[PDB]
Amino acid sequence: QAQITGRPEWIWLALGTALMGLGTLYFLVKGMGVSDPDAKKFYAITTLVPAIAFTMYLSMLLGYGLTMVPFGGEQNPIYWARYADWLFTTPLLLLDLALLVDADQGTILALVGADGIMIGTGLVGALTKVYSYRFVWWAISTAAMLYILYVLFFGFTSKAESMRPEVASTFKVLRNVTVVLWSAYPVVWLIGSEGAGIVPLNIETLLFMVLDVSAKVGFGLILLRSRAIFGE
Ligand SMILES: *C/C=C(C)/C=C/C=C(C)/C=C/C1=C(C)CCCC1(C)C
Repeated sequence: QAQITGRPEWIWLALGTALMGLGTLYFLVKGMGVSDPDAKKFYAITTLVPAIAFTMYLSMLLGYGLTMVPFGGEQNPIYWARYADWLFTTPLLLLDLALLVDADQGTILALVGADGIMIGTGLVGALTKVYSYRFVWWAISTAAMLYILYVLFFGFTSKAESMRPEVASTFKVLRNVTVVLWSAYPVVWLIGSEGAGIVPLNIETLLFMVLDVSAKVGFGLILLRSRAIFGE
């Protein structure tokens, strides 16, 4: 019965793998030249996030990143490999924006640590047997998310507006893309296999695939095609 997996969403997973991989190879066979030590950081950071995502999407495709969790009434398919990805992916995405706005080490740590809680709490939620409690973890995860998005929006903007026109402009486009994409994750989770079965794992997988590739490669293509602070 149970929210069928290991087979339907294979195309989505495979397609995720393809885009992440090509996006990786792209950022690689583009960062060939790049002298500027500042620009060097952005290329490095932004190339690892596709590579992490490639590794993890492969595991889901090949089955390894799938597991079964007892909840609600049945044997529920869960892709923990998402949290393995996101654990390192989402802090690096933050580090790009931190570096771009030259944020204080204080905020950076507060940020990365908070992101740590967001994903960790998410995984605890995803694997929690007791149905009712999954939403306790979702709420906490969403609090960690909205905190991060707050400092990005109401914080990092002001600091950005004081940099260079290019930096303020570039940060803002990214800030927009980030706030929007990130805010989708708790929604698609809550309606998906992982929470209330409004929407099947099949669509849950597809939504996350589109969101993920946008938040890795789409995000990266805004950044690595602009003036990356002093550098290019
Ligand atoms: C490339 C992947 C990205 C940018 C992933 C972002 C992930 C989040 C913003 C996750 C948020 C979550 C919630 C707020 C609730 C349920 C648990 C999470 C981790 C899925």
